[PDB]
Amino acid sequence: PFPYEFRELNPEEDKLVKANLGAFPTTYVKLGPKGYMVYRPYLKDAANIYNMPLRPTDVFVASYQRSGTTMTQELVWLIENDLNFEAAKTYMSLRYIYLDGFMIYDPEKQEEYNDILPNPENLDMERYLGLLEYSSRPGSSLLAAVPPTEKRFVKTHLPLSLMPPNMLDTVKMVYLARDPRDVAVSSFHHARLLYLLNKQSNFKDFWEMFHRGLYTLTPYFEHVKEAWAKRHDPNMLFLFYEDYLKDLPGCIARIADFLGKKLSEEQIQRLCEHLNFEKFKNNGAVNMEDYREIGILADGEHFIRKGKAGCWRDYFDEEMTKQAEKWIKDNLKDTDLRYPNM
Ligand SMILES: Nc1ncnc2c1ncn2[C@@H]1O[C@H](COP(=O)(O)O)[C@@H](OP(=O)(O)O)[C@H]1O
Ligand SMILES: CC1=C(/C=C/C(C)=C/C=C/C(C)=C/CO)C(C)(C)CCC1
Ligand SMILES: [Ca+2]
Ligand SMILES: [Hg+2]
Ligand SMILES: [Hg+2]
Ligand SMILES: [Hg+2]
Repeated sequence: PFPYEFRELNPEEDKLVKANLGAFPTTYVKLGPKGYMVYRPYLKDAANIYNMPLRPTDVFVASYQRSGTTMTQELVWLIENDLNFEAAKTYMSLRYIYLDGFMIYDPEKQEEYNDILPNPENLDMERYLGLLEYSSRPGSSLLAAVPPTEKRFVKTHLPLSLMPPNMLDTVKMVYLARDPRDVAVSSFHHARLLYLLNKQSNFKDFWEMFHRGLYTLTPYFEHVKEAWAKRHDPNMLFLFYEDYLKDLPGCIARIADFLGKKLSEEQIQRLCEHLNFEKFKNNGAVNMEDYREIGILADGEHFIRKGKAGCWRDYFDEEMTKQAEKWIKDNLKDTDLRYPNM
């Protein structure tokens, strides 16, 4: 029984959002006592996702967006599949079901989406429309459709409270967290990539929205805390994006043990080299560049962008920096949550 009610954004909230994301067709609504920002179309499948039947062989990769999900998905898939790199050449989007991907699309507004493009005429309509149709399918139906004899790999940015309670009694999950400031910068660019932001909007406007819990799937800390509280569970592996950059081999090992898979030092070094930023970046199976031919990606933006930690310093001025510290200190008060890089 779905125990959550949703509410429209009040004038003040709606004002800050409609000033940065207004041009984009899909709208938001606050969900649950924590007021998680979810695209309106989410509500048609929220209860189903809360009650989604789960299987013991299911493996989830969850995170607040732009925290290292893609890397993790690749590592997790190769490790669960005997490091069959050849097979890993298929599109990541075909190897994983994006549970909450559908929500960004509202069929009722199909005509309004191509208008966010500089040249709506240069679209590969056949693929564009095929994209809209798949996205019209609730996430739960996608999972349910996968045959039992096929291991299900699920990607999601949904906080644990919107998914089946005790889901961890059945499935394994790897949750990624990353310094909120770099997440904001990466989320800013990602919004630019898909034409989600008003062109006349800048990063500071994006930051105001993001740290105030007015961007997609925030409040950021409530999302992280829910997973952090469950890190003790044997079926949960909480990792930090920063650690991937400090010692990927060590991280690869942690993920292998968690998945009950043993790897030789050679196998690990091979996985590490496979995730080298430049190689990974030009890896068409994961860089989503297959969508550029369609016309829905903005020039000068990429799914796999920089790959560094600490670049937020190039985007936050003195004030923003101070504002961010207060926000982080307040949310880390009375909790053992700590970020490796901070
Ligand atoms: N092999 C890799 N090594 C390091 N960072 C990587 C990577 N592949 C992707 N990333 C980074 O991970 C972030 C994407 O997160 P997610 O997959 O959850 O959406 C991006 O951050 P940046 O925008 O800072 O570059 C992206 O460039
Ligand atoms: C279907 C569709 C769109 C494309 C969405 C895409 C390509 C989403 C993939 C997102 C990822 C991979 C990031 C989260 O992890 C856009 C927004 C153009 C507008 C309308 C309908
Ligand atoms: Ca139109
Ligand atoms: Hg590590
Ligand atoms: Hg390496
Ligand atoms: Hg930098």
